Amino acid sequence: SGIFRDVSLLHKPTTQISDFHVATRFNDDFSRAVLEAEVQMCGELRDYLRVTVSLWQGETQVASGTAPFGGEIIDERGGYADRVTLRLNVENPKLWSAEIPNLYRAVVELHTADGTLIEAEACDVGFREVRIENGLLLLNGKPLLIRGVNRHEHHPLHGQVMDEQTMVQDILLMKQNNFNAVRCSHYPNHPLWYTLCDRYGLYVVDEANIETHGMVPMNRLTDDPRWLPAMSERVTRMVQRDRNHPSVIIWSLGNESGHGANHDALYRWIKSVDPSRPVQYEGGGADTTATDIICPMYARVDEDQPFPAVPKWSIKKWLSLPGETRPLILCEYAHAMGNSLGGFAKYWQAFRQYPRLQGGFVWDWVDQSLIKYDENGNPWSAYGGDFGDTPNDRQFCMNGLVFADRTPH
Amino acid sequence: DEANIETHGMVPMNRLTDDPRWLPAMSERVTRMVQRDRNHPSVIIWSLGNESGHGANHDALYRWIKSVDPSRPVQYEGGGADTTATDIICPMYARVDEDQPFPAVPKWSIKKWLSLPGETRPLILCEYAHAMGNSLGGFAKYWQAFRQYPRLQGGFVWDWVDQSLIKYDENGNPWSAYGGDFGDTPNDRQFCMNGLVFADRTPH
Ligand SMILES: CC(C)S[C@@H]1O[C@H](CO)[C@H](O)[C@H](O)[C@H]1O
Ligand SMILES: [Mg+2]
Ligand SMILES: [Mg+2]
Ligand code: NA
Ligand code: NA
Ligand code: NA
Ligand code: NA
Repeated sequence: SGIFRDVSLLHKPTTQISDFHVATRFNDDFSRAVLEAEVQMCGELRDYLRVTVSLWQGETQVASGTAPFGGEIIDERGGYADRVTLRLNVENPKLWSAEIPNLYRAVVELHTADGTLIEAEACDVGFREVRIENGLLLLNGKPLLIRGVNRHEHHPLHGQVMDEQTMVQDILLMKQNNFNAVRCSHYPNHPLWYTLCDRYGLYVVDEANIETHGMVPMNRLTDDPRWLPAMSERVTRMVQRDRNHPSVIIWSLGNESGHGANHDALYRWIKSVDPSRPVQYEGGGADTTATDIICPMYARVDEDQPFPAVPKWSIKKWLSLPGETRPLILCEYAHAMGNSLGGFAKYWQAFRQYPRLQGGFVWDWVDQSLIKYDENGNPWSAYGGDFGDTPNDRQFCMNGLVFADRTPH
Repeated sequence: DEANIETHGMVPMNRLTDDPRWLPAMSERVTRMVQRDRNHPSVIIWSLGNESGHGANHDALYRWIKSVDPSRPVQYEGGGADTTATDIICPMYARVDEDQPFPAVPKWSIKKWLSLPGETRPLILCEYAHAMGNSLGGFAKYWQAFRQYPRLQGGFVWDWVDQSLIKYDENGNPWSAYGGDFGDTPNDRQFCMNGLVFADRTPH
């Protein structure tokens, strides 16, 4: 517990940009795109205000649009006089992918017609389309093969405080070891992570901070309307913060919280508000009405584990169950606890052979060991129970592909 | 129940079946079969024939039957085993786990076939486990898959009985003959004996 992420002060004008959404849509072959940016203001509207959204490629401005406030009519009472949407045509855009993380810069200016800037906001933009078609998760029209890993925010000295150096070290090691994607197990990450993933190129699953594993049954709270409010904020506020990052390609409703009606409602809320990314959720059997992707944890390649209610079918079999058509990407597989990863090649061989088996995210990146000191000042790696915590789950906290200090296993 | 239409030796295989001029002749082979056998409960599926590629004639005929007799699915393996003229994915000799990616007409592993993008039909091999001579190795691998996968609904082994013919020696003793033993040529030798049982019905 504690104040574990940054604290800042931000001084905005009273008439200000209060939110902005960037979307990119394409033609059939990706040779043309439209960048659409909805901008919202707070403060007093005045006829002289304008918003200009400019797109840059390096030091070169490639597109721009300017307009006064006042959105399209939306219903019988009119439109949002406090919003405006700018539409920029972009020819032959440089596409973003984990392989070639091409980025442009969008600058959003709140200014006056006669040229005075009130304030500006901005973001890096990656032109990419993510869609599921014919049962395949496609990026810029090509099917992905997710070489992913689950990554918790963990430091052996600092606990859950993340720093730039460490984040960078992790991405470099992931890329160095042929990973192309990461799942934010199991909560929104420090803001800087998204920026680094956008720039260095990794596909990200952004996941809401909701996990109720210890309830009995697991969906006790998630099926209760009384908890929909609290849950809703965990999902909505995550979307509101992270929706403009290109690295984020899939939203996740949380983890190990069974399957409750609250999941369904929240799944639908995201689909409505941001049609640009698939929504996944593993709870309740990995193939519920709240997920666009079959996303089991620890389902085996050839072997079925037919548990009641929530079976873990062999992944090859799952794909073809009567009426199923979704892509399958394991949210967690290959439990890297101690001397492990046995059978990893089995997964890969399957992923390569079956189009709809589009990979998975190993569990997990780094061991959650903590440093303790022996009377003599020499440090050693500690696990559950080592701080007098009890009950505890002993070494279950170390499941990484690398030791806490980033040395590889 | 299958129409007496097979044009395997044509080049390409659908040369005649894609030719409207052969539509009439093909049409009688399918329609007269349905008119004759449609009241038998044992018939559960109609087949448009065998190894005649995939031609427009097949499409027309597949529709004809669907129209006249909705009570039974229609299958046809030609042209890739999963064309628009078949309600059932019905490959011949597709393997359990191993793909055989022939151009145009691949034979995918049956487990993989079920789940190709957009695929949703059941899969029943029209022919599998070629029992020629000392054979049937790997039979159990099919069965294990059939039982594990709902949509893998089995198959028809190739085939029941050896097509050997009896000939008599100089001494008048009989003996089992195959391709080429009648002076026939060219011929395909022993390929005519692929059965689980001998021509006299003794089991292999
Ligand atoms: C030998 C292959 C090119 S054709 C193969 O020959 C078999 C021989 O018994 C059967 O006739 C099969 O139906 C046919 O596909
Ligand atoms: Mg314990
Ligand atoms: Mg010969
Ligand atoms: Na695949
Ligand atoms: Na763990
Ligand atoms: Na089956
Ligand atoms: Na034969």
